[PDB]
Amino acid sequence: NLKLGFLVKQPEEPWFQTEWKFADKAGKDLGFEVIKIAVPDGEKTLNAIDSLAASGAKGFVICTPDPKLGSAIVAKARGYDMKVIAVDDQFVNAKGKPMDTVPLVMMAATKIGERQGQELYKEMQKRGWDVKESAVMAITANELDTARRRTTGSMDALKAAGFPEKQIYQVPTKSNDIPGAFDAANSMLVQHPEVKHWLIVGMNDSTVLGGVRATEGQGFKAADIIGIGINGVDAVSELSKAQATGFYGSLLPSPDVHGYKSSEMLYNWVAKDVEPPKFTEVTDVVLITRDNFKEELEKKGLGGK
Ligand SMILES: C[C@H]1O[C@H](O)[C@H](O)[C@@H](O)[C@H]1O
Repeated sequence: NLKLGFLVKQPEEPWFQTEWKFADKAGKDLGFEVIKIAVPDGEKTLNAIDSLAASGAKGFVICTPDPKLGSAIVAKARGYDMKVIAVDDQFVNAKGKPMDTVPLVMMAATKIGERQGQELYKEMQKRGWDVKESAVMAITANELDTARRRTTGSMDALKAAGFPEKQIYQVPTKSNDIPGAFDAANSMLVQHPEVKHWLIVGMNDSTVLGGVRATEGQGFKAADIIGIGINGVDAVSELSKAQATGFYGSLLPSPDVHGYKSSEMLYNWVAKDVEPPKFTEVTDVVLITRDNFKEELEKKGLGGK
């Protein structure tokens, strides 16, 4: 044999490499081979399905590079008698409305974004920054629902703790990566010279990291910057550095659970026509910082660091 695909939009992120590793484990346990394909754009996405069909795969797990390709992915898979489960990014129709009929495995995005804002606030308090010279830089990808629900949950948590609404600045990024976030943050930074300390809000580690690299390029030292990412496994190189930076820590969800559990449920669907729940929300989360990242990853089975 049974072949299943595991398609991810960004193979460069440790987040997806970890889903790939745990899907392989599910394969070993249940007796199936996992075909690992990178689908960074819509065209590679449709061509990879064709490719899956030529290898005899019976279904695939996918994290789409664009939620709007949902209809087409479903259409091509139905054509090849393949089942599909989405992992992390939900499929939406042309109008941006959720395609509720494709089983989805994903993190509790709002809750994790809210924890990000609660932890930003906490560290800010511990540093004693004066709120009057502080501000939040929120790097958003609003067209991606999962991303939007994390950055909105984070801004909402900050506003709820008392961070002044008018000191929250949003800036859209063109790409969910360091270069995109960098660009975005750099453009906001020169517009606010009055700010002496920044909170950086981003849906994932790469976005917060681009934001931190920009603050360093504008003269901010690490004590005046607080950024907390989301993914965990993606921030290990940052947290491993000799010196501390404005990247304080990351919220470690469960990519191991997403890789193994979406592969297992696919397998059960394809091999026993056992229908997966439509929605699996994983609430797992732990704050990893320079002080505990090695222990927390080893405790989750993601050894090395
Ligand atoms: C949970 C995942 O959500 C999206 O797909 C992000 O782009 C990934 O980096 C990861 O944070």
